[PDB]
Amino acid sequence: ADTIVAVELDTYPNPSYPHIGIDIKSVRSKKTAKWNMQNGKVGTAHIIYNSVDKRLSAVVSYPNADSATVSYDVDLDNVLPEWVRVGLSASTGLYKETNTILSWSFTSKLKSNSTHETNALHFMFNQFSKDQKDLILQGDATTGTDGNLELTRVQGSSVGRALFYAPVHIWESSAVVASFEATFTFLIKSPDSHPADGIAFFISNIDSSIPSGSTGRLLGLFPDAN
Amino acid sequence: ADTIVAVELDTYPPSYPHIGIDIKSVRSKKTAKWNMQNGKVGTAHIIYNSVDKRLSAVVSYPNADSATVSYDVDLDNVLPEWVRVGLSASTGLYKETNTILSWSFTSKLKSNSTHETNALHFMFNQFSKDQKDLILQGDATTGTDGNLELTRVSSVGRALFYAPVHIWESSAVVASFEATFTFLIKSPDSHPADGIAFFISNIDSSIPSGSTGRLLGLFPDAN
Amino acid sequence: ADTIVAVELDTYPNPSYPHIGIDIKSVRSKKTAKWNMQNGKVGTAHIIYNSVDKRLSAVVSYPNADSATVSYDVDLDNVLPEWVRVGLSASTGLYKETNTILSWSFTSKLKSNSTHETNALHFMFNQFSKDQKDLILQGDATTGTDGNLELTRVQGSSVGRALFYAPVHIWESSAVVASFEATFTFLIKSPDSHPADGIAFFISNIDSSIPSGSTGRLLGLFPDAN
Amino acid sequence: ADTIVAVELDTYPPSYPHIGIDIKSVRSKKTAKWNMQNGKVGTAHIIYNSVDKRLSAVVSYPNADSATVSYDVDLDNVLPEWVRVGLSASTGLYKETNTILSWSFTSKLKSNSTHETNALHFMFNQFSKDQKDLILQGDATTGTDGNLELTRVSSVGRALFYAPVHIWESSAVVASFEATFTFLIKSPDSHPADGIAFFISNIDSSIPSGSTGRLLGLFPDAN
Ligand SMILES: [Mn+2]
Ligand SMILES: [Mn+2]
Ligand SMILES: [Mn+2]
Ligand SMILES: [Mn+2]
Ligand SMILES: [Mn+2]
Ligand SMILES: [Mn+2]
Ligand SMILES: [Mn+2]
Ligand SMILES: [Mn+2]
Repeated sequence: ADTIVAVELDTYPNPSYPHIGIDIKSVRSKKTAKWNMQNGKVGTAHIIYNSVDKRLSAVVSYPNADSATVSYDVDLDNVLPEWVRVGLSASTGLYKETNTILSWSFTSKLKSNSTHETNALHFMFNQFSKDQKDLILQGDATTGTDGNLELTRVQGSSVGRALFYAPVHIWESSAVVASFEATFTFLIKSPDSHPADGIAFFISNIDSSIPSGSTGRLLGLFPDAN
Repeated sequence: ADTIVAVELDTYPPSYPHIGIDIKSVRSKKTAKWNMQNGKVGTAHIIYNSVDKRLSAVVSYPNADSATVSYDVDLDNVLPEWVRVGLSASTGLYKETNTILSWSFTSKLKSNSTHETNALHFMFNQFSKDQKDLILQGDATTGTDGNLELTRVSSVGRALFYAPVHIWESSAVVASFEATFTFLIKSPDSHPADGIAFFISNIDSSIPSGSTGRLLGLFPDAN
Repeated sequence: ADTIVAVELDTYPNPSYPHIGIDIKSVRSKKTAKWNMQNGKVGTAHIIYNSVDKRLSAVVSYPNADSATVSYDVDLDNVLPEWVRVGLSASTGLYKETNTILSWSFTSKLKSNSTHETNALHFMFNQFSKDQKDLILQGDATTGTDGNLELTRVQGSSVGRALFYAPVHIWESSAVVASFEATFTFLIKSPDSHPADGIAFFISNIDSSIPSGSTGRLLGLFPDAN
Repeated sequence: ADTIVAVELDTYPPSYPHIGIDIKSVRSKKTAKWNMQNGKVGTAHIIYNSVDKRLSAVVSYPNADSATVSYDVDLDNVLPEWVRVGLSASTGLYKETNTILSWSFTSKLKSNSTHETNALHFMFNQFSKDQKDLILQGDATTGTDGNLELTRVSSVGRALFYAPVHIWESSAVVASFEATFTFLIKSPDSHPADGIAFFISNIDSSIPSGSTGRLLGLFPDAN
């Protein structure tokens, strides 16, 4: 299977409450935190990591609201391949709901032992268009809808994904400090008062694709909840 | 053929080394005298913005001269909406190298609405053996000293960034890009025929047949 | 007097219409363009310059609207001192109105002839606070009001200014390419249908202060319309 | 006294050269063994973010070792809201230099609302004679090779950035900073007593009386 490191936001029953979690190759989060999923409101996720601290951290917030944060000491050099692809995933249950990404930005940096040796990548979407050639859209994912990214069909069990086209060089054996930082504003709107949903920022192998039966709780990242 | 907009640095015998702006033709739309310094590391600065509709480049060497060349052009009319950026190089009958020590790019689409910036930005300061985010064409290679060797070390090589770039948009108030790269042309011969170039092309541009020498690996014919 | 290079947006009668203009040491713009001042709506100004082109350019736009642009070939090396301070200015006439700056960002870069020799400065305000120590507030200018910058009193003839604390190194004799880029979102709200107002992004000597009698058409930048 | 948070690199005889994190005291809260390489250019990387509340530094030399030292600390409780950042240095009885070749900083305040980022970012790659955006204290100077000479070329010098920095805010979901600088300590003596440090202090911090030698120009007494 694919190598997945993710930061999911799910409201599925399958802890008995909405949470934010850090998944290292398994849907069974290595660490979680209570999340107050606010239907209709726009939320913001901040994911960060640096090779010095070897600590992955995320923070989800809503305006005038709470903020769920979850960290996990992990050396991605041991988990992920050298070259990866980053993305966003989403899955819907039996509920009518949307997983709209309003914005998305990423920054990766490899700093070598030598002088002025920085290597970086940085994309920043604040408006998706109909023909977004720099995004690999998988599943029921689409663009252009209000200049937004619709991960799940805009709905009865839907799984969508959107990874950036260019492969990302997460780590290097010669780097003194490698680090990344992602951010995205979402909006989960559902008519139902308590929908089962799930978004996630994931890092995977350059050729990761939706596993068969990765629906619902599997977030489109895992083929089974092993 | 492919749609090419380039900023070349050639020493192929106007009757002298120059820096030029090519719009779909190897016959530069505008040039400037360039003092090609063999062995020394040079720096190219290419810039453009939709407001000014003026493409400009500046090549310099440390403690040296600086050739600059600008050209009023609306790339919205020349280039497709989605492109791929890159570096090209070709050698003549001479023993020489076209080593890219560094390369960075920045593209920005600013919409009419509030806080609506879209951007892309890569920065190579050290190329590795397996550079998956670069499409290497021709005799181009990586890892050699953590550098990019465009030509074989009559050679022709290319290196384009993997992700397609969104140069323009009909809804943007201001689109702009900025590239920079440090080169080093070393040749045993005192007066070699060489040529590097920063080019913007269609996402699927490939080395045209017979685009050797003066054609810079960008054009199939000068006519 | 002070050395002023500015990009003003005025609706004063004193051409016979609202315009956007480039001022080089004189209130009498060196170049202007028709501006459709939209009362109540938030506008965005984009000012840019680079030593290669020696061309100053500005672009003002409103959402779903028009866009006034004005350029002017000028070598700031000959006009401005090496070290300057950047800022925003505003003045009100006999009208009740506001000059609210919602955001402001600047980027200055000095690139030398040598390798990897970039020098830069970059600030970005998206929310002003009550105690904004990194801003020199002159005139009736204030902060904190909604986390915004109120240039003119929030009004019967008011002149305010706000310059960044750190001096900016615009040019250098040893640089191959110097360049700057500023952006700011404004909002001019007036009860009157046709108010006389004026905002401006200005570059001046590190110790520039509101000239005596620089009210109204003088934009708080010039002591007299010479 | 002033409020000082610093990341020092001293060779003043623990009984060996080290890299340390000082929170209001010269007696480091955490240290690590540092192989001070005389003559060679080193690079310090200091980072911090409000989520992790962990200050970390990493010092390296080309083709060399790398000393790293981290310390869990909430700067919201230590530092004032508005500060000034800088570099400090002190020499012992030895003939030596404390040359800063480059220096860059980035501070970011991200609010709970949408697209609410506030940032500051300076980047010196070449200091000039009249560097108006730097507050030079002590024997500190600029222009020498387009470099920053902290100590006299028992010296003590400092260089803080002019604009006050807004480290934290009560309304921010995530605040963070990142500094980097390349130094070069050259000494004729094989084992000199020296010390550089990146420090964060109150906007009006000045060299304390008798903050020489081991005190790094930051503290008036070690007690
Ligand atoms: Mn879960
Ligand atoms: Mn590892
Ligand atoms: Mn030519
Ligand atoms: Mn056009
Ligand atoms: Mn006017
Ligand atoms: Mn000049
Ligand atoms: Mn110590
Ligand atoms: Mn605190």
